[PDB]
Amino acid sequence: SDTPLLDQIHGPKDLKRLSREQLPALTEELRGEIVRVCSRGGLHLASSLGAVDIITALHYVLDSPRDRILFDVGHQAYAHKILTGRRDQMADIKKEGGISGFTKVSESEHDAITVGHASTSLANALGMALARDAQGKDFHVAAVIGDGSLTGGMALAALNTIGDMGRKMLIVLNDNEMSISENVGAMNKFMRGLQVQKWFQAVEAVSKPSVNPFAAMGVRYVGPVDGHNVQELVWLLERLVDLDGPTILHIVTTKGKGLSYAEADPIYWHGPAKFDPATGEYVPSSAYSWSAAFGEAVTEWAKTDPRTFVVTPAMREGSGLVEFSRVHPHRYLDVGIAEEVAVTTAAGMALQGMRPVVAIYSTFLQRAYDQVLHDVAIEHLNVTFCIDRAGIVGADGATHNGVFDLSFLRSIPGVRIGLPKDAAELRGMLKYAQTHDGPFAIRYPRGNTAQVPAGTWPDLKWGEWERLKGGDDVVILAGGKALDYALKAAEDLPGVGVVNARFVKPLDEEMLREVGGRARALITVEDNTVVGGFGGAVLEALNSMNLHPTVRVLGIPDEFQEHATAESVHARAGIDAPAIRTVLAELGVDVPIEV
Amino acid sequence: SDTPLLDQIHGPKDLKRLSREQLPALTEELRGEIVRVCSRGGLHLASSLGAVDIITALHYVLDSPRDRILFDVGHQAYAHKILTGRRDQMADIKKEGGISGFTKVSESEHDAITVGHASTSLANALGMALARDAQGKDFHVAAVIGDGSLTGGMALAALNTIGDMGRKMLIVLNDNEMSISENVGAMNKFMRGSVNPFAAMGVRYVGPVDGHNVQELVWLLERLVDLDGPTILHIVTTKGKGLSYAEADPIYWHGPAKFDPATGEYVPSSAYSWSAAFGEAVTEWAKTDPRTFVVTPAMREGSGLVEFSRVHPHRYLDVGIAEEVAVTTAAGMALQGMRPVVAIYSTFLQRAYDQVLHDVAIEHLNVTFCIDRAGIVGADGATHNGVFDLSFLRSIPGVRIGLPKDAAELRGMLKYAQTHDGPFAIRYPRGNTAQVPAGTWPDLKWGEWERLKGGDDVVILAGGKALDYALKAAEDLPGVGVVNARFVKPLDEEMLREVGGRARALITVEDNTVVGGFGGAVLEALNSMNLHPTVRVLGIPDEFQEHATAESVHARAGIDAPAIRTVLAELGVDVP
Ligand SMILES: COP(=O)(O)[C@](C)(O)c1sc(CCOP(=O)(O)OP(=O)(O)O)c(C)[n+]1Cc1cnc(C)nc1N
Ligand SMILES: COP(=O)(O)[C@](C)(O)c1sc(CCOP(=O)(O)OP(=O)(O)O)c(C)[n+]1Cc1cnc(C)nc1N
Ligand SMILES: [Mg+2]
Ligand SMILES: [Mg+2]
Ligand code: NA
Ligand code: NA
Repeated sequence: SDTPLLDQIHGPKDLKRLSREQLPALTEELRGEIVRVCSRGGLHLASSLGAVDIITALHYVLDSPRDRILFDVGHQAYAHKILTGRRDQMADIKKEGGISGFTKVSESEHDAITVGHASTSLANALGMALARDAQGKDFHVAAVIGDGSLTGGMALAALNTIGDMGRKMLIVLNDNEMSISENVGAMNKFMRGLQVQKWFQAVEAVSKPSVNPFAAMGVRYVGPVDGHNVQELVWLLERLVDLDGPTILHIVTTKGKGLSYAEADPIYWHGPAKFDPATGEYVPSSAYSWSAAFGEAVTEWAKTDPRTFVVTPAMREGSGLVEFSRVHPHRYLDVGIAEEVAVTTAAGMALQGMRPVVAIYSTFLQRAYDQVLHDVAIEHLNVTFCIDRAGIVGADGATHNGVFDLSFLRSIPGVRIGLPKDAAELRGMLKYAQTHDGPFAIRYPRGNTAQVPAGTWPDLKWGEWERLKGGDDVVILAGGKALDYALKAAEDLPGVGVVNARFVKPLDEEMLREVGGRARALITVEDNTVVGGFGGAVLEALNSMNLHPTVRVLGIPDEFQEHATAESVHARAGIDAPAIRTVLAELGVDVPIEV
Repeated sequence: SDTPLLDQIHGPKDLKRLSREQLPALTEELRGEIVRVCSRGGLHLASSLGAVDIITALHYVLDSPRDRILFDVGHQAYAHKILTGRRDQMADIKKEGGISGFTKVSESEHDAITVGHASTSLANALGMALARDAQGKDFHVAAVIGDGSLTGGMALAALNTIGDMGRKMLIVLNDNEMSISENVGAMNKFMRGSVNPFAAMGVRYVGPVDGHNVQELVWLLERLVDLDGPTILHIVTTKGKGLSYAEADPIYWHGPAKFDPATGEYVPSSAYSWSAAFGEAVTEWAKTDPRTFVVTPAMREGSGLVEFSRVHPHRYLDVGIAEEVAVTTAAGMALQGMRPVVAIYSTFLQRAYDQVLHDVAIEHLNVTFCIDRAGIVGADGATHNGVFDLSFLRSIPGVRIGLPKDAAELRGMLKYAQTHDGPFAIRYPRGNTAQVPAGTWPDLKWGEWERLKGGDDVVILAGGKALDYALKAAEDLPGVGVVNARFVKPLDEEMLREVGGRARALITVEDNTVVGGFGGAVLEALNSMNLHPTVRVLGIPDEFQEHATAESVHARAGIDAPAIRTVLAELGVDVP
């Protein structure tokens, strides 16, 4: 066996039987284990490699699950799961029926919070410490937060409250100067100039038998220290966790520590495809994503429109903006993991005559709901939202599935919503949004679409649908990914109409009135919750027109969807092509049988 | 005339004709003018009094509207409106058809941002500075933010980006140690006591300086506004400065009722608000439930928690103006076995949408939301009307939603929520309700409605404020049924099926947008049951509602009792 130490560790109690001098050897086994787990592709390799040493030290010193160790985001906690009885389950992590890619309360007593969205650890830790003190209990509360997650407003504000309440708790700042891209913000720049302190060999331990970046927060500050010296981290944690009041332990780590390729390019290796651990060679993504189609379109658009300015909250790579940031460096802004700041900054740009585009994932746009409503929509400002990862994202699970934007955006006055069927329609909607008054939202899924030639800029009338298949008996209304399912379902069914409902706000009132009055039954399909989304919009509009056709609303049920493939989620939610054919048969359509 | 200087000032151009030695006298005229404007009651007196001197200095030094002066919240900007051509309109501020109580872009070229929610000034200012630099322009950007607004996460994160970008802009920190209550947070504690509190932000820091020395502020502003990079000018002000009563009690005089400026005597609001009913109920409940813990984001007074904070000091938390922190902190409490209650206005709960969804609902945690100012709030206008919570909460899995018809039903819903698994939301309007005896704790079945008036021809479904309209509308109409639809999630599926199948027409009424709210929920449920009755969905239209009385908004939205009777007549009901 390659891992003699790890073979005997089934939980933190087994870990504590090791001597402090054996801990370096254990971190090497953990790093080799994480590399093998991630070699199949699609996992958070570089972040978990960087956090191996602090996670080992935390479980050696603290007594989970009696003590609570909280991970911000949770993508860096693979070593945590390996050390808490889930080593064998790492083979199926993020697979349907397997363990989650992040810490999850229902999965283990050792997982203190369910995370995926960033910056929630500090407020959660405060709540647990206040609950502990209210109950007269005496356990440790520790939170691990990265330098990227620290840029979030809810982390900065929670720290302000944490310093005010002054309760016992430990915050480990896992500082690797990386978010997904290089980290941004003034705090990241300030901490670059902080010198590393040596405590255990013991210069700093002798000095206290030099500035606090959080001095105004009233929090004890220790560091920066070497985040990969596991014995020194143990030594420090033993001497900090029992002190009065809150403490920030600032550690410095190398993202991807232990794998040379990952250390050299921590951006790609944040989430690598299938790779060879011995060579670092990986399977390239030869596909053409919606993200790439958007990036090509907006990079092209900004060449002739000097008012276009793109803002992302820390997702330059995911939203497809790498080339844009290089071609238009003076029209690009990364606000860090602060969706709230991205939207309101764009509002200010629009007030001064710019045409800002907020690139943002559907699940992360949830963080900026009030900024869209209050800061953009009240004055009907020229902010365009290009919303990636719309609908089910799959393996990332319930914390990341963007199945709510058709509901929460639709109830905001003046926010137009479009679903492009292909890259040409995406360009048509982007062109319309950048040349018309008020806010526009354009949402598209994780996945691929065909490339279109440069200079593809069709004119479309916002709010008009397009019929794609003839038929007046039963008509399917769907856009985007749901439309692909609908066209596939009706592929061999003449008389089943299919309408590209490419606009959710406004609806095509004229076409819906005609189709709703002439059809005996309608089917709406959406990659979104059935609650208050596109189907609800159709029912509201039909009711206003006093039309009462039979309507089958297909979408994601009112339940969070666990990690699985999007195809599996959609099959069980009942919106894929076989499920639509089943509904068509229920409505009396002559659907061929399989026997 | 008592205001010889102000009589000649119709804009910042006129203001600059004064000498620097005349500016102290001008601030006195401004303070007296603001006192008279607010003497009719219902306005933001103490905040605008405290900001008189910095606003005068800013308009004396800067060149609005070419330069952009941004106010956070905007409630402190009465002197700004008086100095920018709206002095005469101050008589009708917050009245229907008058000017807004906050700065509003459509109202004046001098109003750089439309505000009401706090902490948006810094991100807005950054966007304007980046837009200016991208266009090659050279005007000043200045933001005025209070110490309370600085506790918001979106202000702290925006400051982190502001320091990163390093663009020309001035941030005036208007520090009076007050929010509505006394301010909270570590920054407030730190600033009470030669160090730059924002050193890690990479921002130039000047102060603290006297926020009421108008000539010194002018002198300082002249030597700061043209410097490279962002600057924080930290000023210290007294909330209510200029009125002895307001300085002595800046909490009440933040928004005083009708008062006599010469005596300080004011009309005591002896009404029993929904806020007071909640405060009484939760203070009572926490005496026998040690797991109850109440969290507010800076609204101890408004949510009715003054007595609670005094009786249960060890079960009370004020997180400042950080709704996001309030909800996720409550989630952590629930994870450790507590029964937290988040007291929050509907409009401010919008700030915590992701925290409700991601941090509370995914693990179905024991957080109870007591949602005040639900529906139209009226005079505060579009930035404050809480008409979206029935829509955005409803699409979150596992979040139950109740609308209590009175204080007894509120206690029944609070009791249920604090003793059952998962998150619960209870929403009630600004306004009054009857007091109930101590020990009123009825048992109710969450999700079941209650019919209040017989009738099968047309049946009205409504809860809360909308139910009051519905009962009044059907007052003399036999055969018009009225159902207390006191639960929006879940709906009473059994009663909706029976009523939807037997009635010729239904009316839904809600103090909420018609888009995706209660009416939408009824239509979705009816469609799932393949029932197709005639339905009239009544609610707030898909348009922001300007400041007016709630009754006026409801009359024009079509949900008050006369409007419902008109719909009943359209449905064939014999209305006299
Ligand atoms: C699987 O998706 P993903 O992109 O890898 C993921 C896990 O979703 C993350 S991880 C991440 C970077 C976090 O940076 P840190 O410095 O905290 O962590 P690290 O350097 O990796 O140890 C961001 C921006 N997001 C995206 C993100 C953005 N905004 C919010 C509110 N939460 C997020 N979590
Ligand atoms: C008319 O309603 P209101 O209560 O007086 C009002 C204007 O709505 C305000 S004003 C306010 C206090 C602001 O404190 P500051 O220190 O910034 O200002 P100041 O001391 O008054 O000069 C709060 C918490 N809220 C409430 C509030 C809470 N949360 C958010 C996000 N925005 C708010 N604006
Ligand atoms: Mg990092
Ligand atoms: Mg203040
Ligand atoms: Na626009
Ligand atoms: Na509960």
